Amino acid sequence: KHSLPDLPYDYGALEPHINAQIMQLHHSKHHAAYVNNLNVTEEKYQEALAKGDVTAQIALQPALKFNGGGHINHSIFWTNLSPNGGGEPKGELLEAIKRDFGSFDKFKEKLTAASVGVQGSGWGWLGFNKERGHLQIAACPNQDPLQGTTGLIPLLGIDVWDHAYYLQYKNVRPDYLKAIWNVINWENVTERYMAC
Amino acid sequence: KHSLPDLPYDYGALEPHINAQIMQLHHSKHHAAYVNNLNVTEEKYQEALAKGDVTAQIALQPALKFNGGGHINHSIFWTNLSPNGGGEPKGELLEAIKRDFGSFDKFKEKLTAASVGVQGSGWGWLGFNKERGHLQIAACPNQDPLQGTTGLIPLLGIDVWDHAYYLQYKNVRPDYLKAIWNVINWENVTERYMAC
Amino acid sequence: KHSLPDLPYDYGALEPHINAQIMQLHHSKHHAAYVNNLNVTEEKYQEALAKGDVTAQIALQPALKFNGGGHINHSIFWTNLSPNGGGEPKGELLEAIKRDFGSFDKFKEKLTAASVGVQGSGWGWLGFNKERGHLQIAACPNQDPLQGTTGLIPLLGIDVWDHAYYLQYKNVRPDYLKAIWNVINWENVTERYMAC
Amino acid sequence: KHSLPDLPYDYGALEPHINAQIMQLHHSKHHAAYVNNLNVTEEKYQEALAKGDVTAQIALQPALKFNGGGHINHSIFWTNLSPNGGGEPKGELLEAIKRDFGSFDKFKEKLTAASVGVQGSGWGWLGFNKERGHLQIAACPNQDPLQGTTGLIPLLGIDVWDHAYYLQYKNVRPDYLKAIWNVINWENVTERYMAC
Ligand SMILES: [Mn+2]
Ligand SMILES: [Mn+2]
Ligand SMILES: [Mn+2]
Ligand SMILES: [Mn+2]
Repeated sequence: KHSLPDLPYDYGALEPHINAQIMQLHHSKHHAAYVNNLNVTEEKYQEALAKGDVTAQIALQPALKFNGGGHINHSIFWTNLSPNGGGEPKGELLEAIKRDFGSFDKFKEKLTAASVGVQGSGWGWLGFNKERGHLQIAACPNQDPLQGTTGLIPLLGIDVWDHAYYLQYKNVRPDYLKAIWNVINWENVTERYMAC
Repeated sequence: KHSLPDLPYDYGALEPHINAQIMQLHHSKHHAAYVNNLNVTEEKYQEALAKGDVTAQIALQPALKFNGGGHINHSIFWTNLSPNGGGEPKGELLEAIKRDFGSFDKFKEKLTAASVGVQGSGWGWLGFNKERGHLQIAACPNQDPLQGTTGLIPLLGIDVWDHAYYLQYKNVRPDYLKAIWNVINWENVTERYMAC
Repeated sequence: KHSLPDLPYDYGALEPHINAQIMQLHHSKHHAAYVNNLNVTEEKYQEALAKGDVTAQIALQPALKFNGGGHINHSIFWTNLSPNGGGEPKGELLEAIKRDFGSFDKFKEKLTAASVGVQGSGWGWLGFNKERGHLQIAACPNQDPLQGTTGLIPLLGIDVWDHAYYLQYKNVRPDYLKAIWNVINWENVTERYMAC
Repeated sequence: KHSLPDLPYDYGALEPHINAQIMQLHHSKHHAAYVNNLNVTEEKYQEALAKGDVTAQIALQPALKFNGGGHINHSIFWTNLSPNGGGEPKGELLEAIKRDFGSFDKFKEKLTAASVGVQGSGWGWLGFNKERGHLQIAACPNQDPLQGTTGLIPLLGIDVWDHAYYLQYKNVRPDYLKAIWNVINWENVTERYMAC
């Protein structure tokens, strides 16, 4: 059984960068739905698997990836943000960024370009490539999780689904990206990085 | 050269079903961007084609489909709505619907299910299948146009991208679908149907 | 657990339309591989599912659909062929065909066109639309199974992967299609149809 | 206008690694088809573009990518092979390889794994990442060209469509991969690399 994780702060904690209304809808409505739908889908899949019903297993793939991915992506997202975030990262994460992207500002531009360039709904990802041993930026459509579809280990995710910024920034996705840098929890990104 | 078409009514004409703010953003910002980006992309494609640069032609495919599709989809959408719409269609369109879906209410359920079931951004379409000679419902991802990708002739389109309802209905997509039936321009759908 | 099904005839029973070498490789090598990889994939999915590992489940989807689909498609294919097949169908099936495609000739023309037009590897399908209650033609890429991805019930499948004809007909897919009509088991197709 | 390129050697020059029959069919039949269909598709796209027909342009995308990609991929492939090829690369290329993949052996191991793992028809590519300045391995489905869809610059391509080996190696793709290393034109690969 999967559960909706509690937010590490108060819905209004990210203001004025991300207003309380968005945080509340995004977490208590959108994320909750994914978790609920995921549990329903997993139960159906278990039955199909027990019966060896391959057709049913393949028919359920879209619902599982969408809801399972929705749950995974958001759980990481909440930990990537903090009312005490912002600024730049330090330690070896910082040097990894300089080494792989040239500079922190260059990295920001790269991830911002990837995020803003998503057609429709999606996510912009900084991830870690275990095979090559370096940082890598990637964009994923809809709710397709980073690791499950690309193999990259997620470090920092940026949700560019409209439900993440439209109420406040409307059609100006770049304004949203500009504001989010102020609440990035770099200690969390560093932990995730040191883990892999 | 492609142009942003004028709306056949006043931004506030669809209230209280679709508020003026959404209509204004959707038309003057979102649709305008698609048209502008389409013209820029078409010009690049013409140059690539003149030079026989196949790589450049393939690299531009996503931008052309997204913006070209955005322009096509919305141009039809505006004509599908009307402050004097609502109710049910009459004439042979109505009997085609009864014949292919059983009843008008059944048709509404079918198209509503298709529209609400879109994962991420997309469109719900009632179209005409010229090969088989009957009505057909289809859902398209993001801005993928109906005819260009499926061959079906579009009759009525329902935009389920968040920029079409979120400001007003938030995460409750079903409430939006419920309201839109009140402003469907059936005379336009009938014209499109009689044309094919 | 899934098993490679035994054939209702010997490998050379369909000559000269489809030679023995192709039948032997297709069944003992290609289908066998799918069955083996499918068993391994379900095994892993069972472990991932028991541990609630959503990432692992999503990572396994491509393999499950490809090998699971391979097993489903070929299992049906073998029954669709017969050393004493060929000719035309009779009864309700022949009636449904004339009604949905005009005539047996047009149906054949349509299925052939759908099969030859597949870009790369895939399958051409005559299917049954349970929702609309009519016959329908569809093409699927690689091993994507008909019912699992489109909802249509499979009645007759034409494998257009190179391993189904290349040794005998080389690049001339049209010659392959022309020949296969001589070994279609209409009795089995009729059976599948009546079950709808 | 696009033309079928003449080969720098005769069809049987690569034996016994790749037999003459395969080379003849692959070049005079498969590549020829792509070139012919590509010319027809560009012709139609030019008409659609002049009339501002966005629907037609989008409908033509699948054909342009498939045949255009087919032409691009095979044109490069022929230059990647040589009757006096084989062995290992030298100079900067060999340096870059060891640096990005540990050693020539690991690189070979990686490219082989990527090529054999392709589900259905496709290509395994050694490419150059102009943005990151390092070598990269990638696999592409059907005829999707490397640069047009991933941005990577192609250096070496391995065609894993059945029409490239089936007549000789049947279902044993690994045997095909093992053999092709004996006819790789490292001189041409080095040339493409130095051009970056
Ligand atoms: Mn979200
Ligand atoms: Mn819209
Ligand atoms: Mn097969
Ligand atoms: Mn080839």
